[PDB]
Amino acid sequence: MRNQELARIFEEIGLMSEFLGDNPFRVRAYHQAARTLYDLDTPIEEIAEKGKEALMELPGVGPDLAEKILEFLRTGKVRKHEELSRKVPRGVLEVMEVPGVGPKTARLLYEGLGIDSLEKLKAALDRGFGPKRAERIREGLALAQAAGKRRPLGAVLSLARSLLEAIRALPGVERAELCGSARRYKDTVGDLDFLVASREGERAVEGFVRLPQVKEVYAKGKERATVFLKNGLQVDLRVVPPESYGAGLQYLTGSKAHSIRLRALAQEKGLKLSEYGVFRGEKRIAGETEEEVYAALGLPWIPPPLREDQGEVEAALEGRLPKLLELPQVKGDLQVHSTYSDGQNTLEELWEAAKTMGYRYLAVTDHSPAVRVGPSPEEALKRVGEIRRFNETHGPPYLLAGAEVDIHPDGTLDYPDWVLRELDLVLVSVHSRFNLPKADQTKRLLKALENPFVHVLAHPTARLLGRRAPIEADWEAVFQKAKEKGVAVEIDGYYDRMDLPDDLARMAYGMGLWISLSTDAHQTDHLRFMELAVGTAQRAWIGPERVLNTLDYEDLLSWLKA
DNA sequence: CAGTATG
DNA sequence: GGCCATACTG
Ligand SMILES: Nc1nc2c(ncn2[C@H]2CC[C@@H](COP(=O)(O)OP(=O)(O)OP(=O)(O)O)O2)c(=O)[nH]1
Ligand SMILES: [Cl-]
Ligand SMILES: [Cl-]
Ligand SMILES: [Cl-]
Ligand SMILES: [Cl-]
Ligand SMILES: [Mg+2]
Ligand SMILES: [Zn+2]
Repeated sequence: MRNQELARIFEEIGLMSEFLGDNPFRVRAYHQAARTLYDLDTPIEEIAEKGKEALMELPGVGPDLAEKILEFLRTGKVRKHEELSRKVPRGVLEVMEVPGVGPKTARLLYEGLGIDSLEKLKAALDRGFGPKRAERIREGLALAQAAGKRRPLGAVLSLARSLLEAIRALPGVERAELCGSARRYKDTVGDLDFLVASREGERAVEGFVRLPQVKEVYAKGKERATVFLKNGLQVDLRVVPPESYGAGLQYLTGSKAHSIRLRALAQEKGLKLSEYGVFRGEKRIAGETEEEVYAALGLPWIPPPLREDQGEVEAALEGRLPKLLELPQVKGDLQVHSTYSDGQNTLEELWEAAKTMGYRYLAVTDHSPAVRVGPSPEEALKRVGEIRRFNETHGPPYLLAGAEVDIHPDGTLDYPDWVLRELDLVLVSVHSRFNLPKADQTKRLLKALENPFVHVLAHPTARLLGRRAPIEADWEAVFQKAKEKGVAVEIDGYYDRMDLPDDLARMAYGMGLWISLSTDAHQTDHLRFMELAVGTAQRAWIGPERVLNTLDYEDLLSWLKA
């Protein structure tokens, strides 16, 4: 998947050019070029070899750039990127890539204290600015390393589907699933753990490695193999035989924590659970399929997302396995963005998208101004009017007229009451001073929670993955205040951010609280990231009950007043 | 070969 | 650290 390879090269030029001080319109132009190119689904292979006017249908794309997608896909390299690299060390680049730093600051620092690489930094670090801004940099350095090479799930997912077809449709591959971290729907992944049911695996493994998505081979076999892709990632393979495919799936999905409560049950029940089967003596009492095993250990098939050793095993033993949301059930997205703000879409495009998707509704929750220091209280009203007066010049689904409203530090909101009144949906989510002590930052959220027009609490922790640690608050008390005001909480399925995450999502929902689900979609493709959130719901043990997205337009609306 | 790391 | 099968070091 070399759409990364390109979007990579864009953002690079951006960062150097920005650093060097050239035109800021070209500059953002690249950043946005990469940001769609990274999150496309279909491949550039094609439209590259399909003329240019179809290539510019992609948002952010144009001529000046177009002639670079030439330079690249057509002719290989990128002349400007070279010329920039010539003037700007990779040393220094890694300095911008440091969260907190970034071009300007990076320049500042370089002309300030000749800082030109990471070690250069780390030293200086150990000795305008501010002593927070500086310790903010440290914090970044950390997450940088601390996160380190683990990727977010959706940043690869369609690529792990990409493979699975490829793997299934090899010769000598009867069945095959993606397992491990990805099948468990954990927010972050380290590697793709695959399984393959095969008698003859030395045509499996042998031709596994021979796939066009491989850079380097690291390990071969006849029952297994490791690979390090062109993109960076590691995908393993295991090859249990057909009679065992079920235990195969179990072992290769784990988790370690979960698979250990399991094997223990086999022990204390006179049995032996492996990656091959479950046994009494040499007789395999299960393996053929995965339920057929779980049933063999006296349990009701547990869902990957629950496989953590956090309750699932215990609850299985009473039939008390909870009822979970399913992608089927979701009747709408509850945060997307249009061209009234950072979104890239007209409303038609957004509509048509929700239709094919098969939603009953959709909120077009653009941003209040407390973000790009658009829309104005007035342009808010007009927007609402355009929407409402758009709504009835079209069928269903129904575009709710909504807004992601910033919280002010005091806890006041970023539009006024007077506006809020006219909205269908009211999101609220911080984008500002993320680091105040837990319980003063807790005031803030409660102080936000005081307004009664407030519907959802959007991407609550502000967590940007590998870029910003969650924010710090007494959630205990927050969701408390949100239960007792009829206020919902968001799972934001966008891959780079997943507020609410698994462990907070569970807590809340099982505090009595409702839940909003969304993709924060800024381009049409981003809608796909729904099940990402549903997946993450399921892991927080959540049923369709008390999920605003599982209501129907009307009902929801009804709820929206009460 | 056992002893240890590893998925 | 509670598991059970394997591949690598020695
Ligand atoms: N029985 C047993 N199985 C294990 C052990 N360690 C790992 N496994 C299984 C469970 C998960 C599976 C896949 O390997 P990974 O750890 O790479 O995958 P993951 O656990 O989902 O997370 P990630 O892919 O991000 O690492 O290997 C162990 O000590 N015993
Ligand atoms: Cl985690
Ligand atoms: Cl339904
Ligand atoms: Cl007011
Ligand atoms: Cl009113
Ligand atoms: Mg692994
Ligand atoms: Zn947002």
